[PDB]
Amino acid sequence: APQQINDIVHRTITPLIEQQKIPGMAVAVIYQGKPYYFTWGYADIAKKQPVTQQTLFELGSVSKTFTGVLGGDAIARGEIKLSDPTTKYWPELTAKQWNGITLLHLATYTAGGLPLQVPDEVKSSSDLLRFYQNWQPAWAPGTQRLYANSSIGLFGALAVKPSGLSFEQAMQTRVFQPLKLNHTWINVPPAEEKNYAWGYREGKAVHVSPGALDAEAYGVKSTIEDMARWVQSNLKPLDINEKTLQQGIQLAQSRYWQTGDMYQGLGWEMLDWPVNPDSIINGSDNKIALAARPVKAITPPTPAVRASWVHKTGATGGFGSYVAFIPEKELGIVMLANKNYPNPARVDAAWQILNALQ
Repeated sequence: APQQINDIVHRTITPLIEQQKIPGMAVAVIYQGKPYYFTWGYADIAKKQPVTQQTLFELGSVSKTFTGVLGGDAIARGEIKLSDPTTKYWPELTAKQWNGITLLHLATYTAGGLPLQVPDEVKSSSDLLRFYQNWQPAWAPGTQRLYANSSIGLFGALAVKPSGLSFEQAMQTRVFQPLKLNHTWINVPPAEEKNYAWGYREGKAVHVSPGALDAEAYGVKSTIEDMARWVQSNLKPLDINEKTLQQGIQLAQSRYWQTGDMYQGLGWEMLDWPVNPDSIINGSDNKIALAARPVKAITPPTPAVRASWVHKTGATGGFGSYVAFIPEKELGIVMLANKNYPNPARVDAAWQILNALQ
């Protein structure tokens, strides 16, 4: 642990924890490709369990990065194409508003106004069909971006259909296992419960509740070690031996749409490096991140740019996570916390750390 990294991380994260009253936090910095780990505070306040490198945190929407890469892997396998109509994989989806809505639109939140959340009322699979059949777009496909669990969540479910695997089985066998993410889970097994941190929301210990398309949109739990390895794999996909997964990673960092200075990937979001920190910091606030914005199609998509800030924020009711990396500098960070605290604080801290190391 070079003193520079120690000092930079501690000087930034200590005040963040104090200001945001975060109960527990783990941070990994990837510097010249190698990970360095830092932990603070409590996984479980009541039982006095500390955060360790083995603590599992809810990733919330950082999960979308795994879904985007798994979709990418399915494209690379020749199982799906992003240009395919959604109805090719869900023939029961016969309502006319779906004409012209492709898997690309689903993956990138550009289908025309699919809502942020699947309604809590949608419990059964027939409920889910009804919901999509009845949904009315506000906009033509590929014209506006509206960040949405119901959009990429459906992409993930459809993407694994030709494999015949459940979403969880496909994720395990095709992404987690080959990458040796052996402490990353969609459903935490009983053996790992001792490591599963509680999230804290208004002082109450909470875990994410089951919901439709949860696995696909926000349901991954992982350790800081596995998340560092996830960043390493995304920094350098060519080191990955499994050909379709290497390609999948590359596809997820391709640039499909532009809004303002951000580019939409599959799960990942990207900006040119060097970035303007106000732009990524203010841009991460849900006031902008969850807003409806016109998009410019990137025709054809630009392949993964190495000089990019690639990142994703994610939260559940009790957790707040952030991952960011810059391929061309072999530099990244993962910040996992068991409080959902404001995005701009996460991105500010990440930028202060990476900027100092870059």
